Amino acid sequence: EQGKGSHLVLLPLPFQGHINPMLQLANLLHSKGFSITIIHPQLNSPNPSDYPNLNFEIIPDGFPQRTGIKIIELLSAVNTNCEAPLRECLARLQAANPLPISCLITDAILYSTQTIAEDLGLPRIVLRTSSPFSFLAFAMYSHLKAKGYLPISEISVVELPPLRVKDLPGYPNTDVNAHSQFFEKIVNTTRSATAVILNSSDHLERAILPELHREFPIPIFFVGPLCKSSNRLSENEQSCLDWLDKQESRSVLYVSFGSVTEMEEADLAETAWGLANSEQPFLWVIRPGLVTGSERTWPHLPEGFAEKTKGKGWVVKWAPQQKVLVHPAVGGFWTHAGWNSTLEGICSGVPMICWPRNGDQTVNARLVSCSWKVGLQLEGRLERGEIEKGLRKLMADEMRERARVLKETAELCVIKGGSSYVAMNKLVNHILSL
Ligand SMILES: O=c1ccn([C@@H]2O[C@H](COP(=O)(O)OP(=O)(O)O)[C@@H](O)[C@H]2O)c(=O)[nH]1
Repeated sequence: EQGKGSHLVLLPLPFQGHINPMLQLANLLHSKGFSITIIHPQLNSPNPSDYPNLNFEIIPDGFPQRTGIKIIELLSAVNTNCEAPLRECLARLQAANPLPISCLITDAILYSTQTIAEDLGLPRIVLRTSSPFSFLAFAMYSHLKAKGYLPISEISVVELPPLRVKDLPGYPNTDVNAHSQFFEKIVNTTRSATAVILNSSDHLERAILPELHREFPIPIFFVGPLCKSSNRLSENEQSCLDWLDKQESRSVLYVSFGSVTEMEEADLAETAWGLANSEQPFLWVIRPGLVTGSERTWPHLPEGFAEKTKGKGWVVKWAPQQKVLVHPAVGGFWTHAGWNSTLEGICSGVPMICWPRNGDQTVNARLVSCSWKVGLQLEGRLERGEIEKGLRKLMADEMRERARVLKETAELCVIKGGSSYVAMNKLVNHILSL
């Protein structure tokens, strides 16, 4: 097997939407014959028992922490508090097995791994877990400031169709200058690696593919969708599947806003009443930590909601999302348009309604609704009226046919001969050549 005898160390950023593709990549590479060490902070640490073919080294992260505000601060804090323990753990790993790490594969957001890799003389490959389209925005961010797109709504960003100003990637309560600093750091430490892995396919990116290559001085591998590649479900996850088994085919709206976005009580109430008033069956994930600054207890739902929706809805703290999405009862997906959830909806043929919040979410949601046209976007603060219109519109009536095509195209790119199967074999060769 091609990689046997080659030790790769993969470094995810410690949140689920980053851990998940890094470890899909990990399992894929292990199946190509590599030995895989994951190094991870204790923060949101994955379960080793779900990845029995991977070796796990857990490091102290020196920290709770809010994930929906002050995002540049949090992400700089993750880099900083983990850096010294990472350095010492990598050095101990080399010393403790002089019998050698071939490569470091690092989340693009962990820009601290560049200095670490240079000091250890190790080659780096950067994994970008956001949408490849969003990279184009990050790369030309100061140019978008130049042309007066930023700061600040529906004006077409002509350089980046179909994006509007309001779709450009950003973080709450954050100035253009802070955005330019941060994005330029991630862009630079991606461009300084030996290669960049993108979690998408040649076909999904066809409209921008030439442009993408030109924004990187280094080779690019389109190995996704990586989700197309556990050992025990929690109580909340297993109830998801048992409840769906009772529901009519394609009748369920699955609702989940990822692992890190946040809401206040009032937005959650509008969600809830919009959901209830739409009268659609729904599986709603309200993760611990979604709702901030409230004084009420999980699931923070308005009084009367459970009563009005008994029989129609199921509320949980976590869902086995990928199994939920291929489940025959699931007919739509209200997402925040995180890239993993976008891909997972595409791979499952499930039309989506998008309420993006920050980062590439706003890019992805516009792509879902305008470019791939496999779903719709809620524009805006959530308001129950507009939400119910969106949910009834999603679950009624074509979009499904385009979603079916996209799904089939994703199946074909990952099998033998597919562009992503090819691209992963070139990646393996790039790794072996280092
Ligand atoms: O109840 C949930 C919610 C999310 N996810 C997974 O968490 C990840 C979230 O990544 P995404 O890019 O969608 O958003 P992020 O969480 O990074 O904002 C995806 O792989 C989802 O399948 C899950 O397994 N269960």
